[PDB]
Amino acid sequence: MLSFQYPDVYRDETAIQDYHGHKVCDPYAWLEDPDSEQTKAFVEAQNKITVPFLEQCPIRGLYKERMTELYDYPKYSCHFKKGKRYFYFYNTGLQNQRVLYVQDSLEGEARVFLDPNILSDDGTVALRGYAFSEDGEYFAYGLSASGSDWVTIKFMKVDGAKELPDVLERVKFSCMAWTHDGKGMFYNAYPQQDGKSDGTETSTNLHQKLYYHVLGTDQSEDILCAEFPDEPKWMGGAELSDDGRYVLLSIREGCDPVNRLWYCDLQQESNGITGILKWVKLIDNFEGEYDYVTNEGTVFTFKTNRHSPNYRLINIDFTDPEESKWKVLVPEHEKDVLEWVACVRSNFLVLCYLHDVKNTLQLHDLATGALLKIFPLEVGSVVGYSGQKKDTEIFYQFTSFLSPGIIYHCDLTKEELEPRVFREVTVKGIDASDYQTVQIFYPSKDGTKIPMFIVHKKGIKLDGSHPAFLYGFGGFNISITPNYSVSRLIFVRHMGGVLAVANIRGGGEYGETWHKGGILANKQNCFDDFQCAAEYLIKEGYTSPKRLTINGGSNGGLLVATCANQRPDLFGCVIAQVGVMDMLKFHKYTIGHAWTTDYGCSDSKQHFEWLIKYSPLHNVKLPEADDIQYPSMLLLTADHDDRVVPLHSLKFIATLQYIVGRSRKQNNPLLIHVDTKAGHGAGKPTAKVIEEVSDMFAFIARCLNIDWIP
Repeated sequence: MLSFQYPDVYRDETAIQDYHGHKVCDPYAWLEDPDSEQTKAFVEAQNKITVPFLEQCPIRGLYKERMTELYDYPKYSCHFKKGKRYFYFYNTGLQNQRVLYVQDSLEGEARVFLDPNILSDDGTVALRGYAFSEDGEYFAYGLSASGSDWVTIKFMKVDGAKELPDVLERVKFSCMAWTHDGKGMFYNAYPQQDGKSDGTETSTNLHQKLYYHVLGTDQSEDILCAEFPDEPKWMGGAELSDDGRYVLLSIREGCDPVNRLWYCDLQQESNGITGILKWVKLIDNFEGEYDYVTNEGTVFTFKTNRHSPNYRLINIDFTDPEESKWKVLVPEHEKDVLEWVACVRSNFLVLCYLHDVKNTLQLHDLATGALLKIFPLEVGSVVGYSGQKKDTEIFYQFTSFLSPGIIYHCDLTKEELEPRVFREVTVKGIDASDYQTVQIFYPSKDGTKIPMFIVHKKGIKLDGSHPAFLYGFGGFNISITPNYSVSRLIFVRHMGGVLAVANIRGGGEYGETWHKGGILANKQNCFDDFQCAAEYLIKEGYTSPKRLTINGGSNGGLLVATCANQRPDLFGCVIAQVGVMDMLKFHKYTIGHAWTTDYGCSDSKQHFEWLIKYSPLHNVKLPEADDIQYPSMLLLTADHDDRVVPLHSLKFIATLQYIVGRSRKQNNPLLIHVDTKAGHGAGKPTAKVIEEVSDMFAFIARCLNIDWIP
């Protein structure tokens, strides 16, 4: 099948570094420079062999045509009210970017408010964050170009959708919060740095500061409100309390669900916001998460995981702040994770729980925490919600593996609090009743039972003949819940596949203990859990090794790349998207320093010893058995992925091709595709999304010799 030659790639055999006595050679270290002629030539040479490989078979075109047809369905976000107007996002179907609409009433005619599509021919300029002023008359929005995390904040007067001159640069990983006096907005920015700041650079991001921008002024006049010069990795995000009296500063360092919480009673400022605020350091440590829900005077309600790994709601009175005095409003559930909480209609709390990786939604009384109403939902996820303290209604969006979903509306001024279907779209071409979703729990190596969702056509014989697509992430307290994917359903319908999602440790499915079970010294549990998921699918007859494809992105890319090295015999195909591959150097670039809370850092001998054992870049090794080769592998990255710098995938593919690709027994391809004007994934235009899934499934089809089923 391989009718191409892998590119020549220079090996710098002198690139040796000592890590606590262990000598590590990094012959492709030069690929860390994205601007060199050598790296640019490497990328061109790799794409030169990958593209024809993906496009040779007619199936890519068949898949692309089908994806373009089926993905073409109306996509709406929940309505949300700001001031006297309603807003909602809507994509007619194939627009590159969804459009923000506005209407003066639910029954009123909607009009385009912000259309990102006119900002670029290819849709590579996308909205990234926004904030309306408290009265809803002004609007701030971030724009990111080519998929970069960098943001430029622009402003508009809502009435007439008038563009304002205010522009904020150097914004990244930023909060956006307007003071209730309507004078300005808090946001975060990074100090100037040498080199580029467009997403192609690898420069580490440190010293993020909190600024206050007064509307109608130049950014140079912005007020510095908080900075942490002695702690370069701290990031402080601001939000205003619901009554506009306090600015709450949530300080994070790393990625664990914990934060310091400082507050500033704005009434107590000597002469408004003129400099560093009079911060009161309520919670001055990183021992727990304190997520603001609402306040009544000095009594603040926070969602927390402090000594509650499944989360709970507590009330902290600023006038009697000691922990021994905090009141538990809604106790922690023994197993269900309290995912998020919102306050609406003054005294109602909307609580969203995760029960065995499925969402539940309910309404509680703010004063007592008592359950008042349960909002019925089918098996799936709540992926959207609207309803702030002053609002008297809520909207929520539900989705699942087999249906785009439903947007519900509930008028909270009605005695019974009954919800109703507000919007429901169905995809013609896919019949949900033809498929089924089952949830099973399989034991991992250490006996821990791991959940796994499996989606397949009803009535299939479990004879191991089906191609399977197994997805996992496993980290950062992220729960992988049901979501609607037309691309995956095409694999099921048109490629006869079985879909599987394994809720391995490291995620947040069973709270902080689930998270801690897949990080630091225990990171291997993630890989073991995932490998065991594959073994379950094989043992139970859903698939066989040669027909199994695994996929993951970012930390999920690390997951599947590590699984390829550790158990090459278990998989037929591996698609690793924007993955962290160099575990010894990840902390050196952009925001990588934040991931040490999940992975550890190689500067530590203890951590290095964990990392070196699974780091994908450092564990590429020819399988010992003559009958075992590496699975077909496709790495997908982009030149503006500043979240996980592309050098990770560049160095990894060079290593795979040299160590494994040169072996005579290796007939499965080891390829990389580096896209342009794209980044980690957020904000990617529809056109690129379609091309990406077409590449993915065409790769699977060609490598596993799978015919298209019309």
